[PDB]
Amino acid sequence: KVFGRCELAAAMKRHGLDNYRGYSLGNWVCAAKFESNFNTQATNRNTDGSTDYGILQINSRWWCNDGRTPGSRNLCNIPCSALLSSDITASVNCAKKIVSDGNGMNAWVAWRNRCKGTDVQAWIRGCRL
Ligand SMILES: [Cl-]
Repeated sequence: KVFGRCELAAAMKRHGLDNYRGYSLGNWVCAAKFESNFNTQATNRNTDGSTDYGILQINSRWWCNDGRTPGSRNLCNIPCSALLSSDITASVNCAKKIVSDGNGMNAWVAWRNRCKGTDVQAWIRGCRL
């Protein structure tokens, strides 16, 4: 499913991402826009052979199992396909583990290069939250 901007903001708020580990909602909406264009079904293969899945592009080397990433962990204990659902619960729950790992939202390259240090509240302006 392709979310609208405010529809995803509201879904993220309901699943407890707003100010999670100090990152306001706009940071999460900006990261999803630039990682997946708000498409839950987005995938992209990396040179190391791992793949990134779903609205927040969560990687199979560490976080999920896709059966084709040798030596990977599965720290979120889920098949990577669960991250492609129209229900973002599994992606949110795994993103809370990633953001708690030490580097905060710098784990998401698009957030660090396109959202960090910008006016991220713009991403939630206008929405009924
Ligand atoms: Cl980037």
